[PDB]
Amino acid sequence: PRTVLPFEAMPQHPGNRWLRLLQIWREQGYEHLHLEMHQTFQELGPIFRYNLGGPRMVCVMLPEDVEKLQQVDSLHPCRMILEPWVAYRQHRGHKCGVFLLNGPEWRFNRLRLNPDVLSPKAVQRFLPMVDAVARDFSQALKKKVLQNARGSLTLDVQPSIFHYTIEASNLALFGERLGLVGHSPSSASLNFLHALEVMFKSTVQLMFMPRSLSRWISPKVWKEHFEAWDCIFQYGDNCIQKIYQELAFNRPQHYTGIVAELLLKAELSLEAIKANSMELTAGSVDTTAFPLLMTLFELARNPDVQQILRQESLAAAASISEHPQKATTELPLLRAALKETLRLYPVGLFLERVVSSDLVLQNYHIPAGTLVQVFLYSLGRNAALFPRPERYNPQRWLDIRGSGRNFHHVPFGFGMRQCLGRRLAEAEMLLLLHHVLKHFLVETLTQEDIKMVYSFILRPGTSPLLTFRAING
Amino acid sequence: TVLPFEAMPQHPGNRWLRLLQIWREQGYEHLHLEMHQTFQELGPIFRYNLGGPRMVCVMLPEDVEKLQQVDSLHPCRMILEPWVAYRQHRGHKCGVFLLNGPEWRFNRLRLNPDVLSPKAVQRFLPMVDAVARDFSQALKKKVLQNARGSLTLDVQPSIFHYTIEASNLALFGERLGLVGHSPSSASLNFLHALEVMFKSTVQLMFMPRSLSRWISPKVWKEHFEAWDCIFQYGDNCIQKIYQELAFNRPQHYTGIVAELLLKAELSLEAIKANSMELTAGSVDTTAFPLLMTLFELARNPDVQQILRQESLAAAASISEHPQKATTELPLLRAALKETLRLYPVGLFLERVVSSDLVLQNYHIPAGTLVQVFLYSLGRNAALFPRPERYNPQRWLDIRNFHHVPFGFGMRQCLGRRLAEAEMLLLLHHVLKHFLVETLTQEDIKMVYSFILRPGTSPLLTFRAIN
Amino acid sequence: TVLPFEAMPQHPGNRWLRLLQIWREQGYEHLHLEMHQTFQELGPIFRYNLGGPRMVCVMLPEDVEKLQQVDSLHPCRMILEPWVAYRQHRGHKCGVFLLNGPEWRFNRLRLNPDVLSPKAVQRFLPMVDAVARDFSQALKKKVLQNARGSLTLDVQPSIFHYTIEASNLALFGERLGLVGHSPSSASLNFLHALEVMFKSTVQLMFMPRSLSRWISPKVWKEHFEAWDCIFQYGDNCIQKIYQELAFNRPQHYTGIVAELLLKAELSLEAIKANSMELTAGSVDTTAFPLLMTLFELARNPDVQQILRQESLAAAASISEHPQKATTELPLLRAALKETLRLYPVGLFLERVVSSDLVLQNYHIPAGTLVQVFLYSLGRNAALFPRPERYNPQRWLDNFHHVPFGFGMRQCLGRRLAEAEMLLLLHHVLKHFLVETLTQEDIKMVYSFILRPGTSPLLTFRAIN
Ligand code: HEC
Ligand code: HEC
Ligand code: HEC
Ligand SMILES: Cn1cc(C(=O)N2CC(Oc3cncc(N4C(=O)c5ccc(Cl)cc5C4(C)C)c3)C2)cn1
Ligand SMILES: Cn1cc(C(=O)N2CC(Oc3cncc(N4C(=O)c5ccc(Cl)cc5C4(C)C)c3)C2)cn1
Ligand SMILES: Cn1cc(C(=O)N2CC(Oc3cncc(N4C(=O)c5ccc(Cl)cc5C4(C)C)c3)C2)cn1
Repeated sequence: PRTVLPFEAMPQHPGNRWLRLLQIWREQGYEHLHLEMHQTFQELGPIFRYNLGGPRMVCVMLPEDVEKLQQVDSLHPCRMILEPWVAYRQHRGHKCGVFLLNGPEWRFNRLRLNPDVLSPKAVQRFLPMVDAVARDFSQALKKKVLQNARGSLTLDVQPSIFHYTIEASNLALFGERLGLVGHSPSSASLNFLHALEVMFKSTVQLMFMPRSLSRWISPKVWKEHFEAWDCIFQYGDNCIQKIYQELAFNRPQHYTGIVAELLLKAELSLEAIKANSMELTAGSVDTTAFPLLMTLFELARNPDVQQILRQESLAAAASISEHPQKATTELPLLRAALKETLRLYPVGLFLERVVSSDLVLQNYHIPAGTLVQVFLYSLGRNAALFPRPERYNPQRWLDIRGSGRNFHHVPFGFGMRQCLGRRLAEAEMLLLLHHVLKHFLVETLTQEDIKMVYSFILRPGTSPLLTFRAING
Repeated sequence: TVLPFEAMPQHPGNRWLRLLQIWREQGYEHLHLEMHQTFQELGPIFRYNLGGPRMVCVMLPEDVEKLQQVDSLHPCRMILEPWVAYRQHRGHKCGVFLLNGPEWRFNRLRLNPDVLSPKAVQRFLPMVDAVARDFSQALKKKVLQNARGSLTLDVQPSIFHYTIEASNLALFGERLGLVGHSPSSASLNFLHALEVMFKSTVQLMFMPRSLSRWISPKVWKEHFEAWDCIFQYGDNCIQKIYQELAFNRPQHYTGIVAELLLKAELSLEAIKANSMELTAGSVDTTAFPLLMTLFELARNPDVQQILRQESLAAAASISEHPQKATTELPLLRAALKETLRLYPVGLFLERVVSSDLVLQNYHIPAGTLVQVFLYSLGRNAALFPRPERYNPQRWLDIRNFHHVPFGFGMRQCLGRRLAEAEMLLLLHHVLKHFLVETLTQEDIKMVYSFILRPGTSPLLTFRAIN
Repeated sequence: TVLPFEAMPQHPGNRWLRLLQIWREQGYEHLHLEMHQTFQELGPIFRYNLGGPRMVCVMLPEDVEKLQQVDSLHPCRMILEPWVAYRQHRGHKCGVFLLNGPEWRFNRLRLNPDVLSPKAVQRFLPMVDAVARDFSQALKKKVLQNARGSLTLDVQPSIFHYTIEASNLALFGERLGLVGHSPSSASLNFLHALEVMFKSTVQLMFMPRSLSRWISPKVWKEHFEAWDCIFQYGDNCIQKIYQELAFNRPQHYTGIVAELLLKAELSLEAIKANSMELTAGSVDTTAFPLLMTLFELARNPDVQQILRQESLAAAASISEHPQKATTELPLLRAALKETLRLYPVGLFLERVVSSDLVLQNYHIPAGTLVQVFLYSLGRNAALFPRPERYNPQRWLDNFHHVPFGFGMRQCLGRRLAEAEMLLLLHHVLKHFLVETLTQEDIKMVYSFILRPGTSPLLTFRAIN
């Protein structure tokens, strides 16, 4: 006859919003947030409350509490809206994308976005496009590799992977090749990458304090943040202005990208398409690129795992060449290697929901209005949910059909508000890795675990030196 | 009966208020719209208060006819003091634009056979054609890599690198590798140097050296630093061809400047001066009406398709004989006449008249500067029916002096024929492979910065024809 | 009757006036002309007032022959204090140039078989040849696009990117893609780092650590920042090959450094140190006499055509077997000897003598620094008739040719530099005529190495 306890009975985080914000001002970031939160779960248990003074905040981990959170997902799930991002759009007179929307406005936008961005039918249309970029990546790498006497190229792949994600995402969204794969990076691509870096750095700085504090504590950080958005929006509008003009004179019969479908359907206003198209263009660069580099590293660290994946990719090489759409079903262990990477290195770190109805999490009453934050780092590294958590084991995802481990894999979220660019990111990662495995051996002397850094998204601190050795002629 | 010079409507402006506005705004970007409004208010003729020197402003072709008859064996122009100041300073000879009297005529008569003449045009036409061919080829390559089989972009950077490439090949017989590749540091710094020099020319153009030396001392340094980059690029070209020709005198045609150096009718210093005037002079002037033709064809698809049909039928004869492009493409030649009617890069035709004359029944004395305004002339509804209508056919239906964007007589633009060939051939190869399109259906705001240039470059879609 | 050390003519200038001009002018650009004048006015031998330490300046090959006879098992060099200072600071081992005694001999004998030896030269010769072939091929492409079938340019940037490419391929078996393409940020920053290091070497060289600490404190930072860039580029090179070889030991030849790492006769730290000396050392040194050969051939068309006829006849055998380039081209090898006679990159040969010796009938005691001046030596009218004449034939008609030094301590990159020069020149002569109106001698500038002040405008005219 176990009694449900009140919200206040919950272990409280030893910290405070004030020390945190002064420290964030001093250090100009919160690079150690994941290790601070991870330690607190190791000390306080699977559930703890954060003292935001007035607002209630619950920190959870464990699929257990994710299932219950999905149960309370209303027809309009809520998320703690990102004030500095909203501040920019309100300033320059822009509409908000799905991520920065809540309530009916979010649902209207999402339902018109899902069929052309997330849906399986859409994935079958852009899969061959993404495949062509992935094919061009390995073929350019092969060209560089064969010019060296040892038939291998040792390098920092990070710059190439970013220019791959920019190229593949541009082709999938707009049906336009930027010429960044296999060539020198452009001023446009480098300034965009840098603008995204500055935007996230300044997001972390203006994030954990009210506009009443950040207006005088960090006035320079606001200008810095808005200048970063000015560059992000310059690049993004250039994209949309090109496709909008092209489609105005000729409505193509064939598939020419995601955004072409949205503009042709005209279910959303030009302003709403512009807003959501901006979220997709900018959003697909830093997010897909970091777990891709981590998969390449983890495979260079685990040659045993790498060779299992290579054998799969080489056997299924023929069918995928004919129908690139087969890559989804034909490569289970490579799909599972991405699940393993997103467990160890979750680039999204948290799943947040301002809960709309009272609920019970870990025998504590969580009232309506509480912001429930699921910590994907602690959830993934938990030894009880994942045996030998530190082991890179893609096999742990194969025979879990009826293991009740449905909520073990949540790096893209859950329900209606789950990541829109989930399917596009997965396709970009699968296909790059498939074509790399077919032609090269990934190697490294850097066996040491990479220190992750929190800069809005969980990114590695250092990029390791990866050797790409040619297999065949 | 005959009205005095003073009886003329006078411009409401001031020789000082304009001088201070140029000081404050660092340019006179709206000069064309200011002059156009004044003709709409004061009539076809008005005088400008220069506070001593006489200045007349005209806009009629009957006055353009009166001005050519009073042109001497040595036509006179108001010499550009800041440009002359730089050449005096660094010890350079003056090119045909900055010369007057016998020195101009000696230089011009040795320049015309190799630069302007029809026989010269037949020699560099195949050279220019190769660059134009390489432009569309590179554009096609970029276009075909996109899913919609089209490339929407700001063409302005490409068109400038085309004019630099085509002009370099025509003058020096040297490919710079700017067409279909990434712009070089040399080309970008040259383009920028030209923009500054043009900007700083306007800033010192309307005030005497006596005022501009203490009012705008930084603008003089800025202007001379700009010329230092322009002359650095130009001399590099000259010292390459001069060394190449010193060891081997080629049998075949290897450019305009090669002919001038081989003939040796003009001193090395005179060739250097005029060669500088051709290299620098061909980059911006040709590029602006080319972009305007591309835009005007993207807003007039009806006109564009008429030109395309002409270019596609005459495609074969121009492929075997590029020199046939001149006679085989009349409508496309007339479309350029139409770009220059509405968008005159030269804006004005100036002459310091040598003898008294009577323009619009007003006495214009000798020594009076006569300034023809090409913007207003081309926008006169009586001379050009529906003047704000891109109708290249209006140059075919003809039943004289209506087309003067390059000037008239002996002093007419020395680059007229090379510029025409560069425009005519780029457009021919673009029409054969692409459809030019734009949602920007609004007239571009033109900017005066010594030459009439567009303020904004529109977004042009180049759709592959098949 | 042998005279004492003190009886020798003394250099007129004091060490302090020289030290103050190096402070003021931020270099010693006229050193070669100052030393040349002193040999002209004093004789073939003169001592330098170091205010205690003994220093002898020689210019005759008869004296080189003698300086060699005392060399000993471990020849001693006047160690370059600012270079050693950087290594000691960042915790690096010293390369064979900055080493002395047994440590130098241990390093040298493990380096000679894979860097200097004839068997090694036969292994990297085809590699270097491929880069030289790519250079002329790229130049031909640019040349043929011009109406006069010629390209007039400043070759200096291309020659430097050739030496960087060829040396990288020979040492690491890696193509950087610098030949026939646009220069990279890595290559430009490296070139600039080497320039700043050689300039700040001269600035800190002629004064001790004590004076340079307060006279030129900014110059030390400048010098160490330059080395930081040189070492960044060099470690990137070695980190790549070390990782590649760790997973696969290649059966075929994949460069000089691959052999050193596979043999593992030297410690990783010693390989790192010597590999740094080879990577950085092969850029400026080889590039300056190469540009000087191209210039001297553009002013001597008569000599150029003699070399062209040789290169065109021997074109077939060198195409099949590139390793034949060494023996098949005697006049072209002699043209390099001729360029290094007039324009010696490494102006001096220095030795701190371990035993007493006699030079020009003067007693030179043990401990004495003996500096051979290669500029005056190669400009002596008695050893070389009509010395100003660029005549490679003189080398065909006994210590006369010593631009790489002598004995055990002679230039390690001597045979790699020769191969890089010979082959580039062979492929240029085959396809182009080198021409110039600049018929005036280039003013040389001492910047640790003897480099030209100005790069002339050279026309490369296609033959067919
Ligand atoms: C195409 C752009 C894009 C890419 C690529 C992308 N995302 Fe997202 N993601 C979104 C959008 C849009 C949302 C907003 C969800 C909403 O409110 O509808 C989102 C939301 C999320 C959320 C929170 C969802 C929730 O239920 O709270 C997570 C976690 C997430 N993304 C993780 C990722 C990860 C992991 C990757 C790749 C490694 C990724 N995303 C790549 C567009 C992107
Ligand atoms: C290759 C060089 C070059 C090009 C290209 C060039 N010009 Fe000229 N232009 C000149 C020179 C030189 C003069 C001076 C001629 C003289 O005094 O003998 C000149 C003079 C003029 C004049 C004054 C002529 C007069 O009679 O007063 C006008 C107007 C003119 N150019 C218009 C143009 C236009 C319009 C274009 C292109 C659409 C153009 N020019 C392109 C070299 C050039
Ligand atoms: C691959 C690198 C490399 C290149 C290229 C190179 N050197 Fe050397 N050089 C060295 C090294 C290493 C030493 C040190 C030799 C020692 O201490 O044993 C050296 C030493 C020398 C010495 C002193 C020899 C002595 O006995 O005193 C001279 C002289 C010299 N080099 C001249 C040259 C000249 C001239 C060139 C170019 C034309 C050149 N080097 C190119 C690596 C190089
Ligand atoms: C306490 N805290 C909350 C968060 C948080 O809300 N998120 C989601 C972040 O990761 C993400 C996952 N997917 C896409 C993203 N995006 C981007 O990277 C991006 C860039 C520019 C725009 Cl205009 C929109 C986006 C979106 C939002 C689309 C972020 C992690 C981080 N820390
Ligand atoms: C009240 N006012 C008079 C003018 C005027 O004199 N002109 C002529 C300007 O247009 C032009 C036409 N053709 C060639 C040109 N050139 C250039 O663009 C150019 C650039 C560098 C040099 Cl070193 C020489 C020239 C020349 C002069 C050759 C200009 C318009 C402008 N405003
Ligand atoms: C009174 N004085 C002595 C000298 C002197 O010792 N030398 C040798 C200099 O020329 C040379 C010949 N060969 C190779 C060289 N190198 C370089 O250029 C170089 C550059 C960077 C490094 Cl990390 C090592 C080297 C080495 C040392 C390899 C220099 C001239 C100069 N002035």
